Amino acid sequence: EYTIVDGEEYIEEIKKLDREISYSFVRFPISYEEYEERHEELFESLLSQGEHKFFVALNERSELLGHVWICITLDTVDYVKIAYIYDIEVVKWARGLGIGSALLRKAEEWAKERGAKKIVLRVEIDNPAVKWYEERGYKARALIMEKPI
Amino acid sequence: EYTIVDGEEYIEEIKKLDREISYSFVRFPISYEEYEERHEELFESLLSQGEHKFFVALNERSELLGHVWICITLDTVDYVKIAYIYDIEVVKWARGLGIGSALLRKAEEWAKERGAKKIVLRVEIDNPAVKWYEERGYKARALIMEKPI
Repeated sequence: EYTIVDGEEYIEEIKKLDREISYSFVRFPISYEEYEERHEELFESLLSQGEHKFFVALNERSELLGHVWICITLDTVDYVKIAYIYDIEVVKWARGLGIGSALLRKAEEWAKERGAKKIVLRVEIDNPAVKWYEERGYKARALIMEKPI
Repeated sequence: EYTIVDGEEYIEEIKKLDREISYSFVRFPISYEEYEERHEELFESLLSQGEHKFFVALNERSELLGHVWICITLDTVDYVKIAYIYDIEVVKWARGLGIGSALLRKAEEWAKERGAKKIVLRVEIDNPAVKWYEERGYKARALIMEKPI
């Protein structure tokens, strides 16, 4: 059992959980020490400018079950207000309870209240979650292309 | 490609890598913040008792590739000096270069210098690592039995 509330006071815990989770997806042979510093840098960098909102899912003991990180910004193609989701993460043992879906609905509701015209997010092309988002009304508009150098 | 040296100077980096690695095997529904605090507590209490030795594998940029943590203690059945291996860990992208194998040889060599009569360690029962140790002269002497309450 859980509630979804503002997560401003949980940013440190969110940062640490994100660091733990994200490491398994890194494709370059960097040291964990190098990863930690870069993760810290990027996280603060993204957090430093703009209108951010965190929602957290908490249990009865106020422990962190998951979060969504939203940023209100301008669309680089449409030049309208949008809500960009940086991530949605759920603790491994709490997955299957519908918490991620609930956090997304909450984000979508907050976005509309703030006057956003779209929710926008990045999904890895190999990730089976693409279908999960499509079922929830998300459509791929663009590709992130990469070349190694 | 890599060297094996004393790892006293790398304890903080070892601790963080072990924190990252160990979290995958936690079978109880605890928060990551809870895990982190308990991991720190336990690491410190083990490090406080006995004679400890660390070896690290370092690449050309002096990045941590892996480590072994050795404790010289007494055997609870035979009452002879032994070296207990708390940990041997190699980073995911450095696996398959015999680094783990080399770290264990160094540990065995150091244990012998200290007058240990055995190397002892714990391996999880359905872990494929069981055969890896068996190949190197290790034999199962006892079982860690557990009952949930």
